[PDB]
Amino acid sequence: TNRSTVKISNVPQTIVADELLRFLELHLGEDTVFALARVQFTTLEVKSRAQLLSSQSKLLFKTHNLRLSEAYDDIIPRPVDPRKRLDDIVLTVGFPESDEKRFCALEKWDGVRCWILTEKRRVEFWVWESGDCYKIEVRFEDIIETLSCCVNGDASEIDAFLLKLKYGPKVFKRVTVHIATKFKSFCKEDFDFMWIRTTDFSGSKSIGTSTCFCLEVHNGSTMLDIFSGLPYYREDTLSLTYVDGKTFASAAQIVPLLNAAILGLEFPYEILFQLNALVHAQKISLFAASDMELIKILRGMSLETALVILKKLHQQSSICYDPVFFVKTQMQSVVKSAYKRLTEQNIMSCQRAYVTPSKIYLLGPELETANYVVKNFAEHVSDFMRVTFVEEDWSKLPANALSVNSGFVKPSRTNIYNRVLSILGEGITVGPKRFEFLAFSASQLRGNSVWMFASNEKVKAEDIREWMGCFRKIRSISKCAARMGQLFSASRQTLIVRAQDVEQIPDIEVTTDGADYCFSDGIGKISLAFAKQVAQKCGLSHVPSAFQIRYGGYKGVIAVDRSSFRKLSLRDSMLKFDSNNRMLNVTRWTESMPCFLNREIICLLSTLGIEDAMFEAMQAVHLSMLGNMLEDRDAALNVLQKLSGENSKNLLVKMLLQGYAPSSEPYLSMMLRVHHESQLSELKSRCRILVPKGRILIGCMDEMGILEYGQVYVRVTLTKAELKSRDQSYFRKIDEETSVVIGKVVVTKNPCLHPGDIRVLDAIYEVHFEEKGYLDCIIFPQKGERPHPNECSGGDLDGDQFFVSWDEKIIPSEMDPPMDYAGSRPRLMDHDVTLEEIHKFFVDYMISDTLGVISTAHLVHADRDPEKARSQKCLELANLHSRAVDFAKTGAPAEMPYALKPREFPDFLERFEKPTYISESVFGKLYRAVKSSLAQDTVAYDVTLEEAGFESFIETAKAHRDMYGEKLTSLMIYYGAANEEEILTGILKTKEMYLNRRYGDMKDRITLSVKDLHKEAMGWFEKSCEQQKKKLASAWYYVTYNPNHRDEKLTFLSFPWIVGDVLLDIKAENAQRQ
Ligand SMILES: [Mg+2]
Repeated sequence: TNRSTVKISNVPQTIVADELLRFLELHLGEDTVFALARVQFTTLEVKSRAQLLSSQSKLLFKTHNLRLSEAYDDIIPRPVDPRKRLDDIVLTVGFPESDEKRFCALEKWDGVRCWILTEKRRVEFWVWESGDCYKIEVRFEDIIETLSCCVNGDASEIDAFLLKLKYGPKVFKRVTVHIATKFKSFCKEDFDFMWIRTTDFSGSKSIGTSTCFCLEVHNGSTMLDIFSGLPYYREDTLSLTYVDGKTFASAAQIVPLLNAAILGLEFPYEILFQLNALVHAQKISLFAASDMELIKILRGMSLETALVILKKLHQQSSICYDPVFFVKTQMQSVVKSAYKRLTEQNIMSCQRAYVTPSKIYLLGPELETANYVVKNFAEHVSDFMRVTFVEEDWSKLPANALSVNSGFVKPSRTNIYNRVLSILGEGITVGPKRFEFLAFSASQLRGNSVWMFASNEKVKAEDIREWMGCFRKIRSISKCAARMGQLFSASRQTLIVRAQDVEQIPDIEVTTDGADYCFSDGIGKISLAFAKQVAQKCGLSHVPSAFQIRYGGYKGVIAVDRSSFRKLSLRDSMLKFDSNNRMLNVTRWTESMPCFLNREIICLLSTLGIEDAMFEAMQAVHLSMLGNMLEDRDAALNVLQKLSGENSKNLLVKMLLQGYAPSSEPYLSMMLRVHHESQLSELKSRCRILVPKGRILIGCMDEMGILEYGQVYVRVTLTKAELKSRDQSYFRKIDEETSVVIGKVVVTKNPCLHPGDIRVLDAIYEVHFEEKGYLDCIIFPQKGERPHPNECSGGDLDGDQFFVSWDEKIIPSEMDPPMDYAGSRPRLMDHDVTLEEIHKFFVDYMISDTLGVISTAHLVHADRDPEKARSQKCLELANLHSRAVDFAKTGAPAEMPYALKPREFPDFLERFEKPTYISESVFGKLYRAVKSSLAQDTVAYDVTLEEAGFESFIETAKAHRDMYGEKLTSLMIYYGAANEEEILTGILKTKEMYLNRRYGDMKDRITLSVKDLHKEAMGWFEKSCEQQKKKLASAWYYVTYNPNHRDEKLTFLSFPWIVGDVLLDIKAENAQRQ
């Protein structure tokens, strides 16, 4: 259980490893030590002797006794069991070749060293091909099936062991250190060198192509090993014969899992995009689809039937070894909106890919939200391809994989980085279509994902870059990335603006304290008429006070000024790039966003001097709200409406506002329980402890010079809770639904890492409120020593959302001096920017450590210091986070030093695979309070007679369930695993990747949204419309099918919910008569 490694107690600084072994000779057996305050022994049997002798205190060195402390991690991972460290055995890789018994031996390796580590979920194979020792770490979770095979004749039936893998292994390499090996405080088996993640070492590239591992164990008496530790072991044995897999060798490092060029004119959009996807998903083996018989059969029939049958094949769980038989069964005995829907529903049928470190995993055409480039190029939607780089497990690609990071002396990019660069340059070659790099978005860059486009005959892969307005005369990499990503972020197209309508005004600057500072970085002003026009254009009945635009090549948030008459009044400080597209791209406007704390904000507030036990009251209110949602109607407009982003448009809001209790309708109860679990998990992970007073407002300013330094104007549309109890010491009446904050206000940005970004400004009143009309927006001052948005980390008014809360409970008494926040030098290079440069920028971001790890390092280092956030390590982490944020402007990757690495994590963070310590120091009580809170009927008549009491008896709901309920079941079988019949962006219990949740939920959300819309489209098509005999009849039929016939083989509970708006409206109308 200790892996033969025991941590030592306090030791003298002049401890000698060599003398320790000689002393250990007089203390234990001969050569019983494996590595050398931690000491690792050769066997676990002598550990008990060592542990017992430690209590006797016999060992001593230089008048300082040494004790065996609690068990820690092994110095070098070797399995305690001698028989678990198999040595000098043979490994083969391939696929079962359509028969479960013919292993396609892609490559044979002899001398493989197998280490079946049991305490840690990992299986290690060491391959010494050529002169490099390349480790193969299978990992327990990867294994989908382990089998005892019979490679030889019937004698010695258990002669080989076969491991069916799904995600593929992690391949490493050994590099010389050329440094001293002792360093006082020491292995004995020459375990030098380090593991750098590397692409497949096989020339034929078998490891990528292969989906199974067969181990040729010398003896069959290894039943003790290869057991329930190795997942999915069935006692049934199978006789395995080897074949020749030389026809599957591929020398192209790109896409090492695709077929060959043995196809005449087969359509790739319906076969190659599906057959290869099936191979990657392991529904059919590579030979099962590369055989000429299946290819010819698939070419035989039309593309629609082929796509349907291949989708049905993908719906299967286990491997379909003989797809020819399946296709014959579903074709001979077949029993037998639009592609250009981007302009109508903005949903893409993207051919997303997952380029792992040593493989390719296409996920077929999955429906997702569209974007501007494909919105225009919808004629060639099948040609686009979203390529995401992952880590052989669909998780975030570690910075250790793409770079050595930390004694290294100089960062040397690993072979995975070169593979990423080559696969970006040469491109993905899926048959006839060869996908080339086009561009990426900012969030797309965060997602480790790239957009690729193939050189089509009508449109070339280079012409799209010409159309998008990038890579023509761009001088810096940062502005090239900004231009590439500006038109990819989700934005809606407003009205077109005249070129002469925009009227530039001088940028407001102060230039004090040495560093140059600009007050209005991205603050423009709209005329009232144009503001109204863009209000209808966006879809708002009122006039928002500020709009975050992307009009032209200039990005920023532009307010509404009733005094000015200029149409747009563009700013010169908005300098991003130059473009001729004079169309406003409004992304977000000013909402009264309900406020919610983050862990970094809590840490900074506690550091500044806010009582730690004072946040616990706000979380107590939060958990009182959360615990009374499955039993009380108070959740109707308190949890779903406020804590979750659901607005009044949600069906649950309708059916709770005027409907029954949370425990009445089983569908309502299940949805509210889903929300309960989601909110509890969020609060436990991300301490979104809602502050009732205060909001996250969009940073703006008033161009009229009244507001002074330390003064802010904040107007908020009061919530219902604040409307019921208004007129406090912090609010001042302005209208029936609005009030201006008068008390102290604390302001910080969303990251809020460095202690001092917390600026407790003064909220004041201006007589010119009717002159300006600023609403739901934080008005920063125009004059002063330093711009207030610059104080909040390195923020600026480019559309930033600034934290505000008026509670004296959490307001600091004092400020800490903020950082300089020096601007990023553009560094306009003469060499222009090429595709290779932006590819290098992408790979450099791959190397750069993400903001999440820096934030969690700051949090972990902030709980064990006399000063919570003012610690020196916290300051270095804050500066490094500033550098990482500025990386989008300066091509300098952010590598976190190993000194700031979190060696052990608190219990608030569920980092189970790491040392864990209780965090009773600083806001650690929040996690355990959340844990304590967490660890504490026929309705057919009501659904039908109270809303559609007329006897419909349409009975079309049975047919709908036969096609829409079956569709929901198929959609759930595609990705879901639980009984969530109406997921609606619900968090599935299974988390294969995690680390991707938004992308993973989007696949479930978009499919559920489309299916409900498809059911609504099916419902509308089946509806004959007055809609009394059609809509009410359909609602009543759905209610009868779901609620009255729940015992039937449907188990939907949500088919009436798709049309639930009509049912709820009818119930509300008929509440008078009942
Ligand atoms: Mg910004």
